Amino acid sequence: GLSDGEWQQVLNVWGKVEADIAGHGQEVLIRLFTGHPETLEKFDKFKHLKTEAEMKASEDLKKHGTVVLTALGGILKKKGHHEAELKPLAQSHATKHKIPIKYLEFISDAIIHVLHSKHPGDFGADAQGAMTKALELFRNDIAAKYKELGFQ
Ligand code: HEM
Repeated sequence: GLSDGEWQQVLNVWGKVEADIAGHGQEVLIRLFTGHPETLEKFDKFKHLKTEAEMKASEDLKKHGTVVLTALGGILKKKGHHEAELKPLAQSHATKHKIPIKYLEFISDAIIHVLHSKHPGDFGADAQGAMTKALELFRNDIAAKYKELGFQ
């Protein structure tokens, strides 16, 4: 439950991401994989990446970063009205990719970390608060569908 002022901040911040969706998506995935290496095991096409240099040099990782952040962007632009957009993601991640909700927490914090990293002093406290709440909303709604499916 975000206010209009908070969604405004969210989409304001998202403008930063959209000026370089591939760069942002790349660094988010890298921060995830290096900060929580067990996450890497969920990707049959990234499990080969041992080193961070390999991650950085991988165009397919940047491609997936784009896919992920494009999907997230679409969801964020719905300002909470994302049932249609979210349900298939929740289903594919629960039943096909088998991604525990913990990993969604991991990538949420990673998004936060990357925005500070790429925009130091340009990602204010109010913007962090708004973005955090949005990612929590996202997670909580996924979490509801996970429960429904009985998935851990
Ligand atoms: C912001 C959170 C996320 C978003 C918006 C997102 C979005 C997507 C989308 C759009 C796809 C392709 C369509 C599909 O299979 O449903 C996908 C695939 C996939 N995702 Fe997620 N994802 C997120 C988080 C994660 C996390 C945290 C993990 C694992 C740690 C993960 C693991 C995977 C895997 C293994 C695939 C299939 C990759 C492939 O073989 O092409 N996702 N994701």
